[PDB]
This record gives sequence, structure tokens and C-alpha cells, in this order.
Amino acid sequence: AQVDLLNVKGEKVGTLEISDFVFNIDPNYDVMWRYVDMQLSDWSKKLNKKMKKLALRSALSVKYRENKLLVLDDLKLERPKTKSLKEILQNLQLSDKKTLIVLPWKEEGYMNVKLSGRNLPDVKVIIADNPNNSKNGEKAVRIDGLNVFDMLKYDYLVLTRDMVSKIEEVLG
Repeated sequence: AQVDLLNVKGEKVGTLEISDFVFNIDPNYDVMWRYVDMQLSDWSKKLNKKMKKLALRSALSVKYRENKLLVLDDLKLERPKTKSLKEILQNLQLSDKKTLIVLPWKEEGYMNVKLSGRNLPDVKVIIADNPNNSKNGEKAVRIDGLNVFDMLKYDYLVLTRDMVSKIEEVLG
């Protein structure tokens, strides 16, 4: 599948190739709603993991197929400032839209975007990187925080290129 890669000025900077397995499957609505319920209220464990990933892929596919997915080359702010994020959202023609922004790493530039979204109702920013401590030696690639409920609650989904890569590494 393909999606335009945009910058914070709202200009197209490339054409990103993304996995059809992750972003363009026929959404399994039953599995998707089942996981929304779970977040709100051996072979089995493996099957359950697969169902959970299918729920996420179904939701991402809904966003892609409904033309509600935007991917930016990157989205960082040198300093937190609500107006800065508001201006970027205006450039992306999302000023009046409910938007979920999902960032890849717990680093200053992304934390600043999350802080800048605090005072914008209708915008939720998730940093899908929750390692707590620096886990001994190895750190798995995880997209903890990305959830079906928010993807369906918010009209548009904004990801960065590296966030797409993380999603593909986990769900692909």
C-alpha cells in the first residue's frame, strides 16, 4: 500500500510504501470490537496474541481505507508550545478535526509535542514507547500505548515515518 509522506508545513515530501498486511486488510470488526471491550472492562495465549494484533491491524486498516491516515516525515518540537502544534495541525488541515497523534520514542522532541497537545481538546498525543527503566541489555520493539479504542474514537490518525516502521516491525 502507499501513503503520502508529509512535512509539518503540510507539503508532500515523498510516497511511503507501507504493509498491506498491516494497513490494508479487510478489518475484522468482531475482533476489533472485542478488543475495545477488553481494554474498557499455550495455543490459547498464542491465538490471543494474534487476535490482539489483528484488532490493531483492523483499526489501522480502517484509518487507511477511510483516508484518515496521515504520515509525517517527523513531528518534533524544540520547545513545548500549544500554538506550535495548533499551527502544524492547521497546515495539515486538521484544525477542526479530532486527531490522534502517535509518536515513536520517549525523547524530548516528542515529549514536547505531547505537552503541546495537552490544551488542545480533540487532540490526543500518545508516545508509543513505554520502557520504564532501561530494561537489562535488550529492549524489545513495542508499540505499547497504540490501542484500538483511541484509533476509532479519534477521526484522524497521524503517525511519523519511524512510527510506521515500529508498527510494521511489531504487526507485520
